[PDB]
Amino acid sequence: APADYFRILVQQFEVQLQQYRQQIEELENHLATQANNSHITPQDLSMAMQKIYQTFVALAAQLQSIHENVKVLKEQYLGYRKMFL
Amino acid sequence: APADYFRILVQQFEVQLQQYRQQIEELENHLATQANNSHITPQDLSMAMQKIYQTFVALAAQLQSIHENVKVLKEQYLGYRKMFL
Amino acid sequence: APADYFRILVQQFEVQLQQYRQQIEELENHLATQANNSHITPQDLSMAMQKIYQTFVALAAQLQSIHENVKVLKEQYLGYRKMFL
Amino acid sequence: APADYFRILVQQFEVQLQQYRQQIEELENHLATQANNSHITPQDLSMAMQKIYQTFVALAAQLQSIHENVKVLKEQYLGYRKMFL
Repeated sequence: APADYFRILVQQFEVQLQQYRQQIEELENHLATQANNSHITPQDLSMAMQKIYQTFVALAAQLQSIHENVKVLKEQYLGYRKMFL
Repeated sequence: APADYFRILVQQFEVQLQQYRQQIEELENHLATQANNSHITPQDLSMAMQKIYQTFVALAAQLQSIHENVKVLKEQYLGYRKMFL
Repeated sequence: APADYFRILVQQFEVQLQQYRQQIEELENHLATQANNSHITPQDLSMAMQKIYQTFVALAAQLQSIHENVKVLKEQYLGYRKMFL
Repeated sequence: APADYFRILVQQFEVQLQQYRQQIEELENHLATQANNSHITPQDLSMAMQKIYQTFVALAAQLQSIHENVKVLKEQYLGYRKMFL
């Protein structure tokens, strides 16, 4: 600590960004499937866009949590700097 | 004529989702290198999160445009469907 | 029927290429964490390289499998064209 | 230090693996493109496979170059080991 703490926060950011990326990839491939199995439809397009917004809301929650943690770290360092002047 | 338009709307959605995934892939690959040579800093994490939000706001604009186009196609679809029924 | 057979061969190719990507991407994600928070013995670099080669040999077996099927399809196409001329 | 050199070797591996993934992804999107346009053809499948083999041979060359460097590093450590006995 505290570099260990931040190292965990960074590991979390990366891993979350990967999961998200692969959720998007799953969509791209789901469409690539129903592009040569049966031309894509409006219904498909709408549920897809819907899955995009949804999965991003999830990602954003994750990023917000990470943001809170780093903000705490910043406030701690701050206090130290306020004492030292 | 309709199927063609929507075919182009589908092509747009896919290629937009591709570009998006590429930008995110760049971010990740940038953190995987800027963490190997030296150590990622809270500044990097912050700017990365920021670029994610910006990148999604862009993608979202693209998606809304596509959504308007399909909505129009739906308006016409109902234009006929209402007369014949 | 010929178009259908080939259609299946085509989505088999794409999907095999997808899974191949996932295997790689995964290998990279394992390095973007186990090497950015800690160090990594060269023999782990060797293990990764070895997983690359093995994963490719698998992919190549898949590709040759589908290649045989298109080759047969070509032989049939050829038989028809030859009788006709 | 030998850690700096090997650190560069690791950065090379990762970056070459990302590049590789990008070439495969590009080719993988190219098929998604020429699927919604017309229909993927045996010509396409053939050239695509050829692209896979060709791109992997390049990747393997890169990996071989890396392997020789780590090999040298190992022989060096070895020379030290034989002295210490």
